[PDB]
Amino acid sequence: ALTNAQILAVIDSWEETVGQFPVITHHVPLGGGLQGTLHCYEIPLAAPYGVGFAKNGPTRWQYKRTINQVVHRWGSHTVPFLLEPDNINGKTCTASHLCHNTRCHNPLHLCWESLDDNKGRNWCPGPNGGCVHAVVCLRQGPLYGPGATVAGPQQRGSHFVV
Amino acid sequence: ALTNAQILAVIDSWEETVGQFPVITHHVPLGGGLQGTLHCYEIPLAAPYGVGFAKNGPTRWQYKRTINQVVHRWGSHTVPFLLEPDNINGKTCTASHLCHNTRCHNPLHLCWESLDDNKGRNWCPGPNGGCVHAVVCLRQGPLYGPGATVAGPQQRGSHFVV
DNA sequence: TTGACTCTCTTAAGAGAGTCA
DNA sequence: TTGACTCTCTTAAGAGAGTCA
Ligand SMILES: [Mg+2]
Ligand SMILES: [Mg+2]
Ligand SMILES: [Zn+2]
Ligand SMILES: [Zn+2]
Ligand SMILES: [Zn+2]
Ligand SMILES: [Zn+2]
Repeated sequence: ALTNAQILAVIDSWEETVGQFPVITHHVPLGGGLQGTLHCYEIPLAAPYGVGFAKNGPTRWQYKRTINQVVHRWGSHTVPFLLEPDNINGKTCTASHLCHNTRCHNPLHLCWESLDDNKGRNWCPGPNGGCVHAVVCLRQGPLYGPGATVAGPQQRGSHFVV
Repeated sequence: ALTNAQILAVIDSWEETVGQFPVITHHVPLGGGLQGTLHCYEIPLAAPYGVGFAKNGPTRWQYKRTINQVVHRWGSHTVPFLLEPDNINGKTCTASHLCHNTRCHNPLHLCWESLDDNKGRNWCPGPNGGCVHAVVCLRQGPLYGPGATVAGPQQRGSHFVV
């Protein structure tokens, strides 16, 4: 098995490579009518992506390193968390984009949590709008708001009560 | 079926059958430390379910009627909305449980909205905790809260900024 | 050892359609 | 005509693994 030192070396090479990705400045809603700025380190749209990186789906990538003649591969956003527990409350841990920008690989924009916690950040009011996430959101979720409901609760007769 | 009259008759038969499902009282968080009471009309756990109803998955059912000698079939929660647009902003409209209770078929607990709007209600703080849904939630979402994040944003080196 | 492709799978909110009796 | 089963599919947040040079 890879030693602690070897895992740290993988994380360091990953950080070195991602740090050279194009850095894009994005202005974002924080909640409470306030605006903030996030700096995303974005993997390229097409090959080559960077040393160790390859695309396995339209917005999915993997990181690969060969150590002592054995090929090791990880989801491209999971590398910052290789020294962390990989499950919690019986649920698999997932890399969760605080910036809601899939191509971004900035580890300061990622956390490690259940898929339900991950998804739920899409609707969070944001760090200045009432976020209660213990690991705080960096911005208001892109899907926060009144929604676009086509039809609400209704009955034609009198068979039901709420 | 095709005619508005035929559709109204489908909705009326569905309401009459679901109106005879057992009524189960559920006490629910509203947000703001308050609690409310919902009355869910719950489809049975096993056959028979009711005239026109059949189970196609562990928590999936369909409603079926024969009109003009042809079988017409719908997802069991979609029937209240048969006269509504079936898409919005290019997204499919879905039956969305305001009570977060799949077996419930009370149309006063259903709305008709995109899958994103539907999903997002799982994390809503609720009608007494800050819900901003234009079609208001009936309860705080079951997944609202601080979450259980295992690891937050972090870097080993000095290549990244937020 | 490395790059650039290929494939299918998970989850939990939701769907459509066929086989028998 | 009605009932009780069977199967696979959609979405958008996420995954693992194979092939070839
Ligand atoms: Mg996410
Ligand atoms: Mg729902
Ligand atoms: Zn980012
Ligand atoms: Zn939040
Ligand atoms: Zn209900
Ligand atoms: Zn709400």
